[PDB]
Amino acid sequence: MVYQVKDQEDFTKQLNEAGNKLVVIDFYATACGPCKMIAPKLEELSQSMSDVVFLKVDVDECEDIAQDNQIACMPTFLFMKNGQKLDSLSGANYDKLLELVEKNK
Amino acid sequence: MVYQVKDQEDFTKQLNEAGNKLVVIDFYATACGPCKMIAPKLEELSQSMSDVVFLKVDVDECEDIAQDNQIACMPTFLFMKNGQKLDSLSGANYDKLLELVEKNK
Repeated sequence: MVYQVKDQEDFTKQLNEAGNKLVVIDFYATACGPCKMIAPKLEELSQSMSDVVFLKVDVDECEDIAQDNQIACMPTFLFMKNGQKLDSLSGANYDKLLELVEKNK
Repeated sequence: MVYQVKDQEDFTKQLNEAGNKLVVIDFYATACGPCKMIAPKLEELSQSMSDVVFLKVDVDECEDIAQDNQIACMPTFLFMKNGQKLDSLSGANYDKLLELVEKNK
């Protein structure tokens, strides 16, 4: 499942739960075409990679976090581990998403 | 101004009319917050940099053009000159857009 981050303190909450695991955060928007296109594949990825934590952030609801992360288009995938930023992917490029999960898990 | 490309035939025509000028193409969508956010700044850029050709392509109307260019989120800026792809920018990052215009002008 892709758990939706409700706020900044729920955000930090989840990066701790994640412990040592790679964390993938989908920064998305409600009516966003590419976001809807990749969403089912991301759900599928979260169910097949149970040692990776998948989160999502509504940039309309969490402008705080989105601007903190200089999100410039949606979806943007942020890759994090132990609180550090490992990489980012701007856009719904499924194969690049797969490569980055493989590279960083 | 930022001229809206109507179809593939119009896209080729505008690229030809540009001669050897740099062409910057904004692939945008209607339901796209970041596209709206940068739209006025792109318009003002097209006025200041009158020796660069600025075009825009609505990816919902020109799906095959968007697919040909592997557009993965919006806005994406494609930089072209003499029929050659020079650069791509995924997202509404105004300072990056300025840097890439200067680099490729």
